[PDB]
Amino acid sequence: ANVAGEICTADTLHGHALLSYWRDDYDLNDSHYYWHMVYRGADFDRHGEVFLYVHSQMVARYETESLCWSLPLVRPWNQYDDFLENGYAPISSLIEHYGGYPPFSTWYSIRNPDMPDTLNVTIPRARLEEWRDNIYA
Amino acid sequence: RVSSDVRGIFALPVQKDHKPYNGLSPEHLETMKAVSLMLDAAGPKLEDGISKAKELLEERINPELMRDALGIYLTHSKDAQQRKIFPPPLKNHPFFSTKANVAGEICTADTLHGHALLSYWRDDYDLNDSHYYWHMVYRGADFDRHGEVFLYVHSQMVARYETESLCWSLPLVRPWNQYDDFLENGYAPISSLIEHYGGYPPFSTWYSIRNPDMPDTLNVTIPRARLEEWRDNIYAAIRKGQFETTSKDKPLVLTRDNCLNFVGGILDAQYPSLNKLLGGCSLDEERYGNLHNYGLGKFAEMAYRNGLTISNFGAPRDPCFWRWYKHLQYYGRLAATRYPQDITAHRAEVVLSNLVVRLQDRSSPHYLDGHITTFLGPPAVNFMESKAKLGHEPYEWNVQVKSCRRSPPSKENPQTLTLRLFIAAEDLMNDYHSWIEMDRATVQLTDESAITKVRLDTDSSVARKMGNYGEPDPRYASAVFRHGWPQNLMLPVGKVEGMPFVAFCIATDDGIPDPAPAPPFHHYHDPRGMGYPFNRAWTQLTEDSTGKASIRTIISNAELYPFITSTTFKIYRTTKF
Amino acid sequence: RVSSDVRGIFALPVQKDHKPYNGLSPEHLETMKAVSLMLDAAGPKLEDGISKAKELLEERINPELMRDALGIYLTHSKDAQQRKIFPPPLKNHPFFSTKANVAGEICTADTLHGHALLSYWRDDYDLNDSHYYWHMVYRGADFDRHGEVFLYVHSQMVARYETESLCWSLPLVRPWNQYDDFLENGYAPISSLIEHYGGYPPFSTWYSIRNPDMPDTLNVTIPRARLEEWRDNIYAAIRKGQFETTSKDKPLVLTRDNCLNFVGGILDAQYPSLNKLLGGCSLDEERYGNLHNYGLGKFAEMAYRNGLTISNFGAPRDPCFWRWYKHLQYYGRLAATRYPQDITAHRAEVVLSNLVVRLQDRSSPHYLDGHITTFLGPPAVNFMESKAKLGHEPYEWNVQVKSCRRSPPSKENPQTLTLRLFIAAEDLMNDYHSWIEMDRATVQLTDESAITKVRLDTDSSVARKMGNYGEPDPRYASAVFRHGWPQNLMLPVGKVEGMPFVAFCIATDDGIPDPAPAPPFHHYHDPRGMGYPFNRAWTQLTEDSTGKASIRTIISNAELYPFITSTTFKIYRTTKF
Repeated sequence: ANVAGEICTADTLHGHALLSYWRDDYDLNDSHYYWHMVYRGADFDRHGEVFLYVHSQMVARYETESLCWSLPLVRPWNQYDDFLENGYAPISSLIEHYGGYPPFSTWYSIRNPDMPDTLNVTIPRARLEEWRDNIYA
Repeated sequence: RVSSDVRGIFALPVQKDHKPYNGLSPEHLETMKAVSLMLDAAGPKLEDGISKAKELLEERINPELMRDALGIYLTHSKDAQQRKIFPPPLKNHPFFSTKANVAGEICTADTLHGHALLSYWRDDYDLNDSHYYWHMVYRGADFDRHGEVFLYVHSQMVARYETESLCWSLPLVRPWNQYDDFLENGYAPISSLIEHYGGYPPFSTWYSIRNPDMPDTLNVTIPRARLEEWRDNIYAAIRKGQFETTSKDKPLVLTRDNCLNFVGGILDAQYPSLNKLLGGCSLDEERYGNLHNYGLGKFAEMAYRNGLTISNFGAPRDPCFWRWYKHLQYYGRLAATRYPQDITAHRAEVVLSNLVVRLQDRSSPHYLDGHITTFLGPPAVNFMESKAKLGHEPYEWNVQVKSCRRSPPSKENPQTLTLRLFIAAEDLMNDYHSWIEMDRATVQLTDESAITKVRLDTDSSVARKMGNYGEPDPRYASAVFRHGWPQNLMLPVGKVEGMPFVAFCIATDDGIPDPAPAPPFHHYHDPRGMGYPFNRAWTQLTEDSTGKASIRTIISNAELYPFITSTTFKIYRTTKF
Repeated sequence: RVSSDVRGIFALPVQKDHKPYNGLSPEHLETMKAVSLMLDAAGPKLEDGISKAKELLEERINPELMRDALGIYLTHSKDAQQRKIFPPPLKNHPFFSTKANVAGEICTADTLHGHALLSYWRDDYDLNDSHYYWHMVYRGADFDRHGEVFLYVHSQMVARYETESLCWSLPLVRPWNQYDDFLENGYAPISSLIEHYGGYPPFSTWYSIRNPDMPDTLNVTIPRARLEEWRDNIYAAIRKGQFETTSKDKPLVLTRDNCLNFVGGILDAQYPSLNKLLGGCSLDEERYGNLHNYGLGKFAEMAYRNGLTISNFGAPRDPCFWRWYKHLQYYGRLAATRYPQDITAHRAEVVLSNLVVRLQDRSSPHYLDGHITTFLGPPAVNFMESKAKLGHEPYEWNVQVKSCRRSPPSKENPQTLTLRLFIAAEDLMNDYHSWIEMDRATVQLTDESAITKVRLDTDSSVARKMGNYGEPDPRYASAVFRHGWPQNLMLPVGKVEGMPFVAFCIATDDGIPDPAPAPPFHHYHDPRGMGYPFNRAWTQLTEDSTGKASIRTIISNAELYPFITSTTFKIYRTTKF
């Protein structure tokens, strides 16, 4: 019935919260949404090239947008035992359907105990790191 | 069909043929009021007023003018009151509608300066709906104390606003004491409202003489210097202790008892009411003028840009009005220290102890007395709110009362006293005017033994008896107090770590109460003056010769003032997504 | 050995047997002044005063008292002036020494609130040394315009402080207009100074009556209410246009000409000087009191903690005094709008055009007229500075002047006029009192043709003629203007992106100058009143009936006011490590 807006408060305005206008942009989100429908179809040779380029190109824009407000550059998720120190909450209208995570959330080392095996195959952090190490090598 | 006539009228849009209206112009308010009386003059029943209204409307009277007139009319109609027919929710106002997409607020590094963070509090729907009804209540013509109420309500919302400011560690408000001042932050109504009226840029000011681009049909020229003169004269009168009358040597002499009513009354140009006390004499309206309402008019004039109807709408939303409200509060400070009062003069023969402010739910395993909780949830954007919707977990206060009366109270001869509860941010505690009223409650004793009186938040004499967004409360079908303080704003927001406040409770003997004024003025009836005992300076402090005495020492002195008690508590801020 | 006697005296430490002294108490200042006169009474030569001084010192008179007395004495001794013997640099003051390690400032997230960033400006050594000498200059007893100078200097430093505030986007100052106000940020002297005196916590206030823990030997009880009454009476008098005399019906009538001198004079309790103009009558000192100096006394009293000698030291460093200075400025605003002045009344018969503010070095390949530069370098911690040392690249201004006089000027009959230069932050431009004086310069014409007058920054009539830290300037061995405005602070700091300001230049005919007052009062001699033409309201605006007129419109109207011109320029902020 009521339209819930965003909680813009001194408590919620940390990290890259100001960039919310850019990340929540409807047309970015609708574009991204269709992109995956486009991408996930099976002539076209260069899936990997496109994958890397599109993602690198949106990072360059996101980071540049960050600099405009004099905010820090993004810390890449290069170390998989890293913390997400700011935590995240979807805009209030979306909180009904899914949630965020608190400050200093991390990957689960092995698995989420409270997440049923029917949703989620156990892939421990170490297993992903090994793949990463091998692609590096 | 009476109720849908009323909604139909309040929905009427201002069109381009309508004579322009300025709901913040004293001249236009005079006209509006006569039209309101016109409605009253059409007969004893509602359908009479509404017939006159329809008639005037199709004669093309301005609908905004009509909304103000009809609002007052309904509020003070005995027929409407008994038929429980009310002016509509603020939500029905034309400005709460477009002309497809719901525009939210621009929260940006560029727009987050000054007191922008407090937008959640100033845009609060229920504060705004309460304020909106308050003016309908106030603008009706038994009720004696318009000036006292005017000053108290405005001073009390300033104390709360300023305290709310301190919670976020923002600066205190600069009062609009100097009329050549700048508004350095500028203001933009929340995007949904920008359609119907605008704000003003950074470093806007009053116009020295007038807005050149504002038609004379909206706005009588009142130069800044003219307002300053009125101010200077009210200043001078308060210090001298008299307001000059039209007749040379019969000044109205200010007294401890009448100072706030008169100072407040004159600020709001209530010369007809105040004059009825001067035994055939008239207050000099040329000397003291109409400072409050012409003052508001200057902010309207400042904001008017390149006539178009101006609605008295959304004043609490705008930071410039809080600077004016704190200026109003200044007159209260002047009068209050000029006419001190004995803090013992109306003591109840009772000993107070053990004052506590607590959560109602005491189940938490970390629970303590004196640790209570607020939360910031999502604003309701369709109800014109921004940044957050404040609320608090249910609280209660209690206090221990034991009689002290020479004859033991009995079921045959009860002791009746009144408990008055105030809180203050610990830093502001020694300023009388920083004390926030939280409750006023009658206690009746029939024994020698100590009782514990308990009061819920939702029973507070100060509170508006509605849920969020004007949802009704079953328990309070009779006395809704629509123009009271919103329950969700009763507590200052506090700090995440828990902000220290002080609770103060005084027990007074108020004698036998005279009958409360008729609706809708029955909420502001107090033998002691609104905001007692913080509404005048205390003689125990003004006459202190040691220099040691403060509000803090007195309210910590259980020995010498047993009918007063105080206790510290903390308010903790929370976010609920 | 005269010079080393003086340094020896100024170095003398207050010891525990010395009778306590309060350099901010009016009672103690009276004593200090008599002691200063005592020094003067010992003879016509310096060695006379210094002999008396030594004598009094070994009689154990308080050394801080002596420093103030000796300072005034030296400043106004004709012997000392001609012998170029001066009161010592502020750097020699005992507080500029320990009792091993040099303590810097605590710059922390906890300590960076309010206006803490402006510390570089308030702690500036040369501002502080200038202010320190100014009081020695001012406190000497021909010179007529103490009150005018008092108000102007304080209003002019407030305009600069507030403008400096805007450059960092900080709030404007809340004036100390309400005496029951809080100081919500609290203050701590830079760590090197904390040894000799302390600050005060957040939300400190005046004491209502007195500091209980402050001995009566330092501090006469002046309750807050007593100061408010004085304030109220000065307010009332300004509006009424008279100050009451001791004799019932001979009030001193305020005039356009005398208002600031009298308002300023009374604020500073200069009843002996002001009374010499009332033809056998006396101003009512009971009604108007000594508000400025007792006011300063209340901040000293507020800051005094658990007697010990109190030095009048470092007032500009403390944010509470800027709130008092802006309160002083308020009296100036009241008087100024009450007695407007004709902006054409003293026009020079001249046409001004082409006003420019520029760098002196125009070699840069991105160079433009109207783009000038400030820098923030390291503070000199040993000179009690913090956060930065402001400075600016060398600038100049120039303007085009062409005669308009009926007889063409000639070498036989020159036209002499005075050019008056002011700047203002573009946002504050329509406030008279926000205009900052930058220069005043005589021009002599001998032809019909246009000249371009050029003025360097370092020749400014407003500026202190010293390098940083009181280093002398060869070119200005005679007129050092030690108590003038520091050259390094002449420009508001500006913004990195270049902050917009407006330059204003008026040409006046000042007639034939009367002889300038004797040293050390020769810097404040102006036929028009200090800060002209921004020192009173303009009649062109107070009498405007259109509502269109502002300072901005007038100073942009080359047609109607050809003897005024204005131009925009930008100040760019820089850091030099």
